[PDB]
Amino acid sequence: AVTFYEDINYGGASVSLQPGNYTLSQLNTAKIPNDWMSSLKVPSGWTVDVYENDNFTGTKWTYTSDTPWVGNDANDKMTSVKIY
Amino acid sequence: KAVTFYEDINYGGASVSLQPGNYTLSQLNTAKIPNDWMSSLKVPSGWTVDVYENDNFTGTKWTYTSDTPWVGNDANDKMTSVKIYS
Ligand SMILES: [Ca+2]
Ligand SMILES: [Ca+2]
Ligand SMILES: [Ca+2]
Ligand SMILES: [Ca+2]
Repeated sequence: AVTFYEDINYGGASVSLQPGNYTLSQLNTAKIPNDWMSSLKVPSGWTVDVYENDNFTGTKWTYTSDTPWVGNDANDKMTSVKIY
Repeated sequence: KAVTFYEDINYGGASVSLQPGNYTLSQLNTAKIPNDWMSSLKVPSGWTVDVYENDNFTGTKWTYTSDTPWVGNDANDKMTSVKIYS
C-alpha cells in the first residue's frame, strides 16, 4: 500500500491506500481531504500518478519511490490519484 | 522540463508550456491554450504526447515523442484535448 501524508517528511495525518483509481469523493471517504497531500511513501515497483483535478485530469505528477516533498507545483493539489 | 506548444509550425508564434497530465479542453483554455490552435511542439526526452481531435480524449489521436516542427496536416490546428506522460 501507498501512504499519503498531510505534511512534508511524512508528517501530520496519514492515510494508506491499495492500488486503484481514486476520485476525490473516494479519497474523501478514506478521510483524505482535497488539496492536502505533501508527502508520500511508495512501495518499490509501484507508480503513483497524482492529479491536480478530479477524474484523473489536469496536471499529473508521478512518483515511483518514497518522497518527503512532492514539489512546489504538486503540493496541496491532489484531487484524484492512480496507484499501479 | 515541460511540453511547449506553439501557435505556428517551426516553433513559431505564441507559446505555452505544460507539465505532464490529462488536459480537457476546459483545462487547456485555462492554461491559455486555445482550441484548434497548436501547430508545433517541443517534447522533453522520454515523454509522450497524445493529441486528441475532440474533447475528453476522443476523436483522432496523434502521437509525438520528440520535438516536432510540423505536427502534420491532419493534426495541425486540431488539438482539443491532450495526454502528456512519461
Ligand atoms: Ca499538505
Ligand atoms: Ca487540486
Ligand atoms: Ca496554429
Ligand atoms: Ca479539435
